[PDB]
Amino acid sequence: RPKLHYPNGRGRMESVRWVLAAAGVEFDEEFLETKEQLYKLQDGNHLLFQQVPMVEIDGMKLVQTRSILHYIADKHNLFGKNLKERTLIDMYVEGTLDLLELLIMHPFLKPDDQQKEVVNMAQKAIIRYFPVFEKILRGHGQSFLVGNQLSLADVILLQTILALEEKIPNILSAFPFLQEYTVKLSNIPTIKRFLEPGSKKKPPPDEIYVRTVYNIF
Amino acid sequence: RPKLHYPNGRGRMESVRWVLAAAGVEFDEEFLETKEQLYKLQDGNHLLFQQVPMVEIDGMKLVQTRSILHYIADKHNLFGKNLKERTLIDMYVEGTLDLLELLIMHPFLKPDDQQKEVVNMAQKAIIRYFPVFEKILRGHGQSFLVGNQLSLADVILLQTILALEEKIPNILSAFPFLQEYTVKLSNIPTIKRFLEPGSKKKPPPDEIYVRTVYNIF
Ligand SMILES: N[C@@H](CCC(=O)N[C@@H](CSCc1ccccc1I)C(=O)NCC(=O)O)C(=O)O
Ligand SMILES: N[C@@H](CCC(=O)N[C@@H](CSCc1ccccc1I)C(=O)NCC(=O)O)C(=O)O
Repeated sequence: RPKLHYPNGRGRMESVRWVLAAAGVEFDEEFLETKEQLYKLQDGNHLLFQQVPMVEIDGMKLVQTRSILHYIADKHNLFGKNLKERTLIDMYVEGTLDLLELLIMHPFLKPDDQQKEVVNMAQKAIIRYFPVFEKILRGHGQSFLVGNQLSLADVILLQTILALEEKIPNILSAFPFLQEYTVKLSNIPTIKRFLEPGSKKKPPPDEIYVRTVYNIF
Repeated sequence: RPKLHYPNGRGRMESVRWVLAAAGVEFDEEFLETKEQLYKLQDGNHLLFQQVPMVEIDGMKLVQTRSILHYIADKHNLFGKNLKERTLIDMYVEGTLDLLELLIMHPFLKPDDQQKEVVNMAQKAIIRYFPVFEKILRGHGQSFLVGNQLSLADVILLQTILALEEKIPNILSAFPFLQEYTVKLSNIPTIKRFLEPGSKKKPPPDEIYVRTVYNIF
């Protein structure tokens, strides 16, 4: 059963929770609360590069969010069925992570800038990302971005869209395909559960998480 | 023959040049010089996400540096021989790209901060990265990080180390394994050529490149 090392909050680890959950995998979490716990982790050489996320799985201690995500995907049929697919999924995912980053950085912005930022996510989403996906979907009519099966691309996208909606609730207004897609995906049982109460899905970060992260790093 | 879209300079594209070169692949380049050329590129829908790098290869227009690198690696035996390997290479690479980023951002810093920054790269390299690799190498005695064959991890690492050395010439002083490794790698013929004159290898960015990039973005 995988073990997740990270502070108790979303940050960069959330994607990993999403994927694991979606793949139907149960896992554990070991929260960081202080510099010191981080040191111990570091000290025992558990963090290849001294950072988290780190996830212990299949006897390894993987680090680097993307690397971790690829591993899981590949262990769980979330990476396509061939190079072509794999290639698409990869790109989609990277592009998406670039959008998600805005959300990740958000809480650490200066309150003043926080607002300008939301506007920016809105614009990027609307203009740079949503349209690509909307068209993809519109173009093949399937419920998945790639290969008519769930992929890592769909989870990250789903994760991101929902996160955005938390700040800009109507962000999908003009993306009817994306709206439907979201809906369905969210009805996938593992996902449906993850979205339900008592999942390891984390809440949007608060003043505390923020404080804490600062305290550990 | 691949076609590289990017300004005429290193930026994020350099890794791609390195890999292609190393893999012995010849390619072309289409330089961006103005906002306008970027617009046209964008306008014709050639940039999946409206950004570069974009590389046209095997009939696709790939975007996202990492995604691009994985594609090439996978088309050229630079991604290991199995999941285990692939997994290592992946991590190494991501960690390395995190270091390289410092170099990428450098020129756009405020001159004052530029210096503090160099010191920082030095420290990170010394403390967080070099040691991992040095030990890996020291631990198996091979000339490659993984699988006793060239991998994407070795190229990125090589690229990075050399770039650092351009600013901190003795950065490898305490990494005798890394020094040797570097030397040998640099003697790989494709690499040896890339390093020689008349390669598509780019120079460290100047006031111009800097200016230009700003002008296009
Ligand atoms: N590229 C890596 C980077 C991971 C990383 O940056 N980890 C940091 C925390 S990022 C905190 C952060 C930073 C910027 C924005 C959001 C967030 I959350 C860490 O473990 N640092 C330990 C150390 O350096 O001692 C990844 O995606 O896994
Ligand atoms: N994660 C992507 C991002 C690529 C990217 O940021 N591309 C930018 C230039 S980065 C410029 C930059 C920015 C920060 C530091 C170094 C560098 I070079 C682009 O095409 N922008 C076009 C647009 O947005 O209109 C990658 O690695 O491919």
